[PDB]
Amino acid sequence: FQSNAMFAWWGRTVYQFRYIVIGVMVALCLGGGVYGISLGNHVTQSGFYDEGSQSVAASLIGDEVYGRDRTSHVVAILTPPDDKKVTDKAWQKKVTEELDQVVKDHEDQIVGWVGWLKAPDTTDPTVSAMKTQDLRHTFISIPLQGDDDDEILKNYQVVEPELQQVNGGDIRLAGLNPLASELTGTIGEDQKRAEVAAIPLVAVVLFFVFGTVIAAALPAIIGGLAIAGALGIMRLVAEFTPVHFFAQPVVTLIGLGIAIDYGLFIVSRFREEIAEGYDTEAAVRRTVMTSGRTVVFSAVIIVASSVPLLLFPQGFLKSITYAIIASVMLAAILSITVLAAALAILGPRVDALGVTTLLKGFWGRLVNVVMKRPIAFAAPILVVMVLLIIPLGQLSLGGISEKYLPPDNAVRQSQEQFDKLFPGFRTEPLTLVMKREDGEPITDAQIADMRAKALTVSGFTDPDNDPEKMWKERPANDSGSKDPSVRVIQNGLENRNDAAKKIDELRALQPPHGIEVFVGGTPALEQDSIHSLFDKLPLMALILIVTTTVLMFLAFGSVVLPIKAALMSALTLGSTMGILTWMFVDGHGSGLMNYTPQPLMAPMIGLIIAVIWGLSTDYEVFLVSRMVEARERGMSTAEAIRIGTATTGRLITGAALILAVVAGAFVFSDLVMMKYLAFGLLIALLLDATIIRMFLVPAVMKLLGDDCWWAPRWMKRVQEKEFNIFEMLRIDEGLRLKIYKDTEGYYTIGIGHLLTKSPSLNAAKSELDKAIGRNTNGVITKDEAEKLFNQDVDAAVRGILRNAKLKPVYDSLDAVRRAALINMVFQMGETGVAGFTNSLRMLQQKRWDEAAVNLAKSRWYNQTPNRAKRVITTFRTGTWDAYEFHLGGIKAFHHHHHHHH
Ligand SMILES: CCCCCCCCCCCCOC[C@H]1O[C@H](O[C@H]2O[C@H](CO)[C@@H](O)[C@H](O)[C@H]2O)[C@H](O)[C@@H](O)[C@@H]1O
Ligand SMILES: CCCCCCCCCCCCOC[C@H]1O[C@H](O[C@H]2O[C@H](CO)[C@@H](O)[C@H](O)[C@H]2O)[C@H](O)[C@@H](O)[C@@H]1O
Ligand SMILES: CCCCCCCCCCCCOC[C@H]1O[C@H](O[C@H]2O[C@H](CO)[C@@H](O)[C@H](O)[C@H]2O)[C@H](O)[C@@H](O)[C@@H]1O
Ligand SMILES: CCCCCCCCCCCCOC[C@H]1O[C@H](O[C@H]2O[C@H](CO)[C@@H](O)[C@H](O)[C@H]2O)[C@H](O)[C@@H](O)[C@@H]1O
Ligand SMILES: NC(=O)CN(CC(=O)O)CC(=O)O
Ligand SMILES: NC(=O)CN(CC(=O)O)CC(=O)O
Repeated sequence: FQSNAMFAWWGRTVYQFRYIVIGVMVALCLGGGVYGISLGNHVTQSGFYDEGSQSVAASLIGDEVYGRDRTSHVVAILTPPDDKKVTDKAWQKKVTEELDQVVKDHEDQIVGWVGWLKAPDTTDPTVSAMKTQDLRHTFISIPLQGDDDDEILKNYQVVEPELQQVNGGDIRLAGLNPLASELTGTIGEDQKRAEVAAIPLVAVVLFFVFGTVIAAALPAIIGGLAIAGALGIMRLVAEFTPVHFFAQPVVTLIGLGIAIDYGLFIVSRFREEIAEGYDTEAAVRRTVMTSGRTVVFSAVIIVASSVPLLLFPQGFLKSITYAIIASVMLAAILSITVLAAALAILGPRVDALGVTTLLKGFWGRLVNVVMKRPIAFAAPILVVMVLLIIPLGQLSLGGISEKYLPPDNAVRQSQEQFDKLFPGFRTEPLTLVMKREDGEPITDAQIADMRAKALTVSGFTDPDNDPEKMWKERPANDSGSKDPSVRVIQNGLENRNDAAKKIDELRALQPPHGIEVFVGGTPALEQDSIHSLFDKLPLMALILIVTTTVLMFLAFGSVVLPIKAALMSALTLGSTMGILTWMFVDGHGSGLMNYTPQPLMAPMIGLIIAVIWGLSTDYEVFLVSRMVEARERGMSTAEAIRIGTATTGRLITGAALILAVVAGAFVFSDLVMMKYLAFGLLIALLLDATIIRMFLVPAVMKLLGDDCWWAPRWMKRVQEKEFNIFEMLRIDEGLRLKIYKDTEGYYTIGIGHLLTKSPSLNAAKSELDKAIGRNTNGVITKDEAEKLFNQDVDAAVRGILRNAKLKPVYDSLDAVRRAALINMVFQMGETGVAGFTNSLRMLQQKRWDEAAVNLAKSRWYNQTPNRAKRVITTFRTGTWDAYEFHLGGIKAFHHHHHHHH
């Protein structure tokens, strides 16, 4: 197809422009990094709700007209010391004056403080309930300035240190903002843990995979450049659209490790090509094509896995999707630009340093034992994996809670103690946001209409249970427009699980003539977000599976192998998900890992599907692409499966561990979503690297035999010219379809075929006419050029076999190397080639490197380097590589020895 041509071209190009390529990109990545460390201050917490939903609309209109609810912003429990009681007016006058001072110094941050302590002598029942009956505790509400979740949080964090200093420190902060501050604060300490724990462990695995530090350090450097540039990109993205807090760790959680993984396969392929006698220039090229195709494909596949998340309306998922795309794409680009150019500069110098630089057939035999008893391995694996999908039915979803923090988090407990000491104040009522399209006020009888319709609905709370007093109007503060065209009534909920049922019932209520009813509230926001997820989820899965399977099909050529991978990834997914619900819903490991068993966040299930599927699909490509390579190379399905396994065995383990290590740092996050996400990686990865790669894939793949490989769509993949000795010497000696004079001035034609040494052109035409058995008047076709070439080769080979000095080395050589030997014979004759007694002897003993080195010291190499180097490289590698990608064209044509007639 189209894809195989470009990687070749780019392979020669990264070498031709090494220093420029490595200079521009590192500058950009470091430039991005310096630009992208400011990411963290242009970062949002919002985006968990469905922006196009009625609840959000109800919220928007509600905060617009009535003012946003700031009563729950900051809540502070106060405890007088020395067992003094809250009613102690001496303690009151001192504490309140402290409070007034904090407000006085921060009017740009704090609206004020509300509570019993402001007017201790009130018979207002609700206000008098802001103190416990034992008079040991009293709480205040501290509404903050700001017009979005982010500004309000920043305002809290400004006043928090001085606020915590109230009452001699004996004050406990809780509410929306102390939790938000703690929840978002987990990001910063999760990455620090990654720098402290993950980074040194990555270096160990990196050095484990390779044998030297330079080869080990390069993927690490790529990862860092990927992070830097991706953070820079994400910073740029923050200029045009909100970027969530959670986007940052995703860059390091996913991008880094995957960037290391990509770099791991490039350096390993380069090292592998240098192991063969390939030039540095050649190694980078071949490496780039093979590895790049897999890495480039792997990146696009993850992009194809992340893009479907854009179907979901949660801005949370959009920011993360961008971050993933930016990361893995920059990773792929870096791994075939900066890294390739670096290897081109280094060459074999990658294997310079060893463990000692101090300053400060297992897979072979593991894969074949499986193959002849594949079903003994398949069946039990698939049963468990399906049985690991059984805890999935218990999966539940919910909104953000204080339970998202660990049970021993001080801020979570301040909250849990607020709800324990003051049980009534924490409410989440459903709202009926009424809006007349008409611009005139809503009458009292019009609200009476809606209340009557609302009182009809069954399960709303009735403390103080008169219906008249149910569905109170939402409190209005100074931030509201107070437009009489909009009025909001709200009631709490009885039994709060059933919100979806009663929300949908509130919307089924027919609005009094001429009004649009917007049903909102925290459970409404959360429910709409959940419904939005389930709605776009079947479509996501569709696009997710199709795009990746198609991409794997362009990467493999097989139709079956990609479809096989789809089922594999689906079962890896379903199994990993079941274990997670087993872990985070049923709470298995919750004690060990210090998290609370609870419903999972709805958009989190979208993210984890995409990440797992994309990661699972990549690790199939990492493995199968080699198998495919083997088959294309031409091998039975059996050994094709094996070759692919043994070649990538150590590599995929290291690639897995490096990613597993970083994930294993994030599993210790105080944020359950992060814990949950990080575990999804580990579990899916461990299942992929072991159960899938080593057992289930090679087992299955053999069952299909050669059916696994390309099946249908004949001609979908193009058979390609298989290089030959003519094409070889077409390059070295030229292909001329018309009689011409060579450098010695003699009439030559075809591939270095001397017609005659006669000055007479007609004599040459006469001999040419004779040779083709047809009047040519000096012109032949390509077929006749080959026909004549083959006679010359036959003559060359005949004489070679009659030469005692040439026959033994020739008989021992494979077809390709024979062509190189024949090439030499053509250029200098048997006696000329026979003069190479030692190198011939080295070739007969298959000491290619020794022969290649010794042949380069010849006068033959000196007088004709490009052809010699081409022939020598062919001896060394035994492949048509030096000819399949030769530089240019040759200018001086010379007729060869052994012109037959
Ligand atoms: C890294 C993980 C971090 C997780 C952070 C979660 C911690 C607690 C969340 C804090 C949310 C503050 O909730 C309180 C507010 O909720 C709604 O407004 C919010 O929802 C609307 C529709 O979306 C938006 O229009 C408003 O801008 C937006 O303030 C209400 O209308 C407001 O009356 C109320 O004040
Ligand atoms: C996940 C985190 C969840 C955290 C949950 C936290 C919920 C906290 C709820 C706090 C409700 C406290 O409300 C306190 C009271 O303030 C105002 O009283 C007025 O008293 C004086 C005479 O009017 C004047 O100073 C002012 O006009 C005004 O203060 C309202 O008029 C009352 O109706 C309201 O009851
Ligand atoms: C090398 C690998 C490269 C990989 C990098 C991947 C990054 C992809 C980033 C895609 C983000 C595109 O942003 C899309 C968003 O932009 C818009 O802004 C404009 O509309 C806003 C109101 O909507 C107003 O504030 C303004 O009029 C205006 O700025 C809106 O926010 C969204 O309606 C829209 O969805
Ligand atoms: C499969 C391949 C292997 C991959 C796994 C590699 C893992 C590498 C990272 C491991 C670093 C260990 O970090 C230990 C972390 O825990 C400590 O105590 C806490 O421990 C649990 C929560 O962290 C709870 O017990 C409590 O909340 C609290 O006591 C500190 O609070 C943290 O500061 C410290 O960072
Ligand atoms: N193949 C060669 O270049 C051998 N030459 C050169 C050498 O290796 O000394 C000498 C010989 O004829 O044995
Ligand atoms: N004559 C040329 O320009 C090509 N050169 C190639 C070279 O110098 O190595 C000689 C040949 O191929 O016969």
